[PDB]
Amino acid sequence: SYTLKDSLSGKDFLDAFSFFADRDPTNGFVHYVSREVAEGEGLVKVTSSGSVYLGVDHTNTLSLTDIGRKSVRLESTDKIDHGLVIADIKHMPGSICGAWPAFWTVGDTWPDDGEIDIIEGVNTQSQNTMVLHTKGNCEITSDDDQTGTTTSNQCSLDAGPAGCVVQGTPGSYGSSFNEQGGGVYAMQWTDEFIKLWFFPRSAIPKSIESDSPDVSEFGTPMGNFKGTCDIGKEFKPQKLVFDTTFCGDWAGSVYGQSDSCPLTKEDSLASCIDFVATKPEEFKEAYWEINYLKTYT
Repeated sequence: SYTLKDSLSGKDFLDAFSFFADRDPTNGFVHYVSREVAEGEGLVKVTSSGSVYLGVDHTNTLSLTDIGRKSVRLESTDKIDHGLVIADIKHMPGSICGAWPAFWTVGDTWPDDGEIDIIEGVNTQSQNTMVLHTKGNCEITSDDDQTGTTTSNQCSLDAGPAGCVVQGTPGSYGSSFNEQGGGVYAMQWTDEFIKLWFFPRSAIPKSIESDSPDVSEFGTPMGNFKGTCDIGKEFKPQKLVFDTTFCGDWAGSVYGQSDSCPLTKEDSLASCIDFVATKPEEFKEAYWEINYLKTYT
């Protein structure tokens, strides 16, 4: 079994992350700001229930040639290397045109060392998309010990840009996740596999609640990244990252397709920027509320 490594909530949680404040690597219409700026403008706070709020500017109307809408990107100071990660999340950014939230892991370079995307989606998406990108040839083949649905089975960067993608079940992302009070996302990382689970609020395994996790009671993973390579050996120690960007590489390119998002400008990216710049009130729900983050070895 597993020993508790870090237990992070409230101010201690915030103190355990650095705030990335440079131009978005994913080219989003976002203005990532430092912690003191975020706290001053209400983007970051500890709530009265003890959770951590990470939100965006939902007040100001912006120029189309502004850097972007203000947000934050937190990267853990300490790295994780195998073991368990348990994130109890009350709220994540909603199913909102332009939005691109992510809970993910990254090494010292990006994107070419690969990454583990635990929670990720764009625009008005309603179900989570779990994604791995690996350096090595890795085909995931465990679609029959997994509740999610594999939509792309090759993880390697060399094989293509999509990576290996598993779609989560209803209620696992965005507005649907929020209205049921979120839940817990869990990752188990071993040499052979990375397994991801989502446990809806009021349906969280008791061993997680007791800080003595028994993976046997987790049941079937939602995403089972296991197959033709030792998946977990594809990654060096990783930083954990929470962010919300806007538009950019993914959200901006698919904006307006089957998502009810309005096309107002010369292409989808420009239309995305128009929405994000001119509709600040639509982003009131584009926030994370994180109860805790616990890691185990």
